[PDB]
Amino acid sequence: QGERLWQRLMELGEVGKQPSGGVTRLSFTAEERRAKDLVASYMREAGLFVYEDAAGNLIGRKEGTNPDATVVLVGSHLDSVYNGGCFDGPLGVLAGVEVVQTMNEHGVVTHHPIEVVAFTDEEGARFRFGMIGSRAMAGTLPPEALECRDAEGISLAEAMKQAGLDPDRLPQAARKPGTVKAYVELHIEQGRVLEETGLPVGIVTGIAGLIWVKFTIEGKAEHAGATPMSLRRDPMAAAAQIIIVIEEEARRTGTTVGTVGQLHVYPGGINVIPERVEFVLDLRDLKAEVRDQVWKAIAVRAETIAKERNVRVTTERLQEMPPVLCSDEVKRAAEAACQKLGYPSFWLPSGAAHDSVQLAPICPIGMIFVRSQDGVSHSPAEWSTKEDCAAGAEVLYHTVWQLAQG
Amino acid sequence: QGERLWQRLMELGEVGKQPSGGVTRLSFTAEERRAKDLVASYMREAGLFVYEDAAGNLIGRKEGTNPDATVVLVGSHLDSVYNGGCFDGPLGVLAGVEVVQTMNEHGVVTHHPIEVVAFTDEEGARFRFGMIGSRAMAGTLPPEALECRDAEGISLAEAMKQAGLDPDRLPQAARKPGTVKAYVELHIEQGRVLEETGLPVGIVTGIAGLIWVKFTIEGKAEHAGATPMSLRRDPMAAAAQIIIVIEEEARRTGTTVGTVGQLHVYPGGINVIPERVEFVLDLRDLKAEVRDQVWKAIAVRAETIAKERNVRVTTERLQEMPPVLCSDEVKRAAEAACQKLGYPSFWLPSGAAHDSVQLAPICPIGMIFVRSQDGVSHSPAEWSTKEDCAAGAEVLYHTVWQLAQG
Ligand SMILES: C[As](C)(=O)[O-]
Ligand SMILES: [Co+2]
Ligand SMILES: [Co+2]
Repeated sequence: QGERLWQRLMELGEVGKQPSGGVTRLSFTAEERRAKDLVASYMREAGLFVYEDAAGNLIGRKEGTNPDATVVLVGSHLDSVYNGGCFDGPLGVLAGVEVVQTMNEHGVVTHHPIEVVAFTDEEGARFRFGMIGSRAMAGTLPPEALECRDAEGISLAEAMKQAGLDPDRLPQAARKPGTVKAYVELHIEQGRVLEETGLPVGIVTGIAGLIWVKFTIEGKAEHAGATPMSLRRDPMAAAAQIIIVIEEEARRTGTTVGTVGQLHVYPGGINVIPERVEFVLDLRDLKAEVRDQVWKAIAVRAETIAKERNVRVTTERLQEMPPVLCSDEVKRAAEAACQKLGYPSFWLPSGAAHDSVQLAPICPIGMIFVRSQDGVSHSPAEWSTKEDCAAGAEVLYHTVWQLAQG
Repeated sequence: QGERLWQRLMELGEVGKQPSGGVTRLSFTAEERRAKDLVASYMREAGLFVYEDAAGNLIGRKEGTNPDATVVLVGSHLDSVYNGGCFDGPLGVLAGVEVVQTMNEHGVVTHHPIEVVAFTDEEGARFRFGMIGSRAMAGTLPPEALECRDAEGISLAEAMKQAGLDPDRLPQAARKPGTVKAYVELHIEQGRVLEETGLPVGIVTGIAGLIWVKFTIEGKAEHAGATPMSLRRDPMAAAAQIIIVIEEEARRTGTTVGTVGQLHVYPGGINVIPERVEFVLDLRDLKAEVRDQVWKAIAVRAETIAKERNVRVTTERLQEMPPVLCSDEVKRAAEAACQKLGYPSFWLPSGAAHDSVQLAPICPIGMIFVRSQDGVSHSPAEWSTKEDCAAGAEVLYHTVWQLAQG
């Protein structure tokens, strides 16, 4: 049941496998190269036409009955984070291949052509800049990104150069709007929503909007013994209260996620009230108006907490990504796909960002989620079951088939 | 009186004066010598018998009317930390000298002899070991610290031989529980309590008792975007609430202070709900029982929160120290000193230990604090006003006077 797909996942999982069992494949390395060629051999087996674009993106084309028809794109990525799993990335790609090759084996024809794409560098690990391949196909790679360097200090442009890739030709990788019918990506959930409901497959409603705000809280460093409670300007105590406000305000909507996952304290002694505490709100929600409305509540409540406790709080916005709603054509297709196959229709937002987010400016997008065991992602523990991947490939298949009809 | 004290503080404040801004006066060095010879010189001018003990403490005796009577001790320290102010230490030693000399110049004799003392190495900067002098006199100088080594690697013992002080003749510095009637020290507050009250002076009640307890809070590391508020098990959020609780409970008594001044998050990512948080609670009160009561109250609420949030909290006592009170005899004396001069008496704990702690076994002890500008200390920003200093010294005068009566 979903053998070929599972066998390919296990096999690809060997490429850059660590002693941990996890994987590490950075862009523009021999390992991702080995991976790209391995996936490419699966693309040939499926009867696809194989090429790489100007951004290093790997593509398999299956012609439709109208060579001039607009393209249905299915992909995901091959690169990983450092000690990553072997499902985040390849599921989408390998299921993509699985979908077309099934079609060719059973002599199934489609009006539109279907391209399976493995995008260059979604996770962003090597140059700390993410989603290089998909921005490129979308035509929104900033030249600021070419100047990013890795640990060994080689720049993206330099890496690209070494790889045979003239950064000058990067615009050639772009697809113009209206050459693409749509884009669909099968991905593991990366959370426990689906495992908690007890279902293998969900439909993505969209990719949540995001904000990173850095909180800097300034007080007065002072010896603990010397400083009565009534006199203090304790910014760690201030931080603790704000972190609670964050939780209260994210819980309130039923829809939002809010997290403080990093927090530095200055100076950092056991017996010293801190001078400064810095931390970063990670705050997301599918409706931007809700996200910001949530942020306003945190801001207003923080402002008073500041004045009450005689400390200074400045915030800075580090990153903003607007939400991307999934399209009705893709969603309606995945729903039909499930009903046909006897799966319940389960809707859910994608908290994390994906290559799909970078394709919205140029075509309608959509996504399908596969149950994630214990929600684990980006580590060796990452696991989706063979049958669950099977479930997701059937749906993908029937979602792609629909979209590629006239 | 007032002016003579000030001129001396400055004269002395030049002795280890660093282009850095502060004072570096480490024990058994050329800079210490220059500083004792200097104060020794003021002492000789005061009309005192002057000597150094076998630990290098500097004594100026004003003979009492009963030469056999018990000795009233009056001191502080001449040495410093690396980039220190010129009031921490001197103020006491120079104010003490001011007292006796003012007495001599006026017609003043007291039943008990008075000795001004300058303790060698209270800050402990040279050897990781502090209160060498005061311990030596109290009889509690461990033979293990003869082994303690310099940054240049010289051993305490070798530094004393160098200064021509026989380490074997150390026990001779000691004095009986009988030998000494009382000990008083005038010190800068080293805190803002007097500043915010509006007062130049105050009477130290003791040092608080102290516990350090490590909390380790464990939940589940998961994707911050993909995990809904209603599924996560967030150790930071939990920790934040324990930290608030710490504050709520130290505030409740009026007398307790509780401090979190370091906080480690694991793994550390802006988009990762943490797996673990670790922080250390510094908790202090003058009455042990009353702090012990605050720890129970914290610990229980912590447990209650652990259970509610489904996370794991493990507490761990790192260190425990008892309070040490200042004796009523000295306290009554300072009390009387303030009433005589028209100063309201104001009580406060000292944040730090001083030479007087090391004196508690052998006699009644007490201290007087003077207002510190902005609480700042142990740096060159360290400042006390001429007026404030005079005020302290005048209070010290009549304190010493009352304690020297038969
Ligand atoms: C790039 As992500 C794992 O924060 O959506
Ligand atoms: Co991914
Ligand atoms: Co001192």
